[PDB]
Amino acid sequence: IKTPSPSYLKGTNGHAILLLHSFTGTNRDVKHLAAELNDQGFSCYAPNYPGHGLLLKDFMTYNVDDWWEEVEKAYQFLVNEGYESISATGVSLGGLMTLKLAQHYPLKRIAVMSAPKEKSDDGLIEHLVYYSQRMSNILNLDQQASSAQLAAIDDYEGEITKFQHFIDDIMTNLNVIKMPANILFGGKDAPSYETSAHFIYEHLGSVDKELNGLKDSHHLMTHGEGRDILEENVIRFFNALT
Ligand SMILES: [Ca+2]
Ligand SMILES: [Ca+2]
Ligand SMILES: [Ca+2]
Ligand SMILES: [Ca+2]
Repeated sequence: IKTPSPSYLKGTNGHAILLLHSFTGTNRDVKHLAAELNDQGFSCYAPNYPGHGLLLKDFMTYNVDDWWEEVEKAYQFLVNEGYESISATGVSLGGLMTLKLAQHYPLKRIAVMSAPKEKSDDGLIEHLVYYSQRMSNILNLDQQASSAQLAAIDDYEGEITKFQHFIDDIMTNLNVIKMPANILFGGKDAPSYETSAHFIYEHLGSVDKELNGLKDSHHLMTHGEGRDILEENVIRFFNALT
């Protein structure tokens, strides 16, 4: 069991795209979309947030500051590789990281999928519970371990609060984001994500922005039903760079 390594696809057209995964996901969330973008000429880089891929008790020794530092590091990696054109896309937490990147750096364009405008403590705890169960049926861990993993959740309360403030600080300052933006949500996701997408769209500073609700897409828009429609949309959006 280890955190996956980053994935770097070198392309030919001189433009680079960061691809950022979901909360409790890994960079396998974005593998297919990265591959399809690379087949259109783009260089693609998909980091993995620290702690992601590990058992819950190890996962919770990392926090949103660690995850953001890794995203900063991934941006700098592309700068150091010589790319003058860098763009970003991400799903769920990765969509939040994309928005934050755009507040800090001169990204060329951004595509944001399934970003929330706020998260409750129950909602985030519920993500962590599902993560630990999926992992126990994979790793076929005994019953005793599973329960201890979930009992450590109580000590993460301060880090949940930090994550909530992280979201609030991004959402307060959407007006400083000015480059072209594609805001996407799934019509088979919770209705709060449609409300979030409208909020984000309406508060962005960008003059060149679009809102795309995809009726067949679920929360993890890169996977499952509707994925072909999502990919065509995102690829069309980034191909405007060429
Ligand atoms: Ca293909
Ligand atoms: Ca390829
Ligand atoms: Ca703690
Ligand atoms: Ca609607």
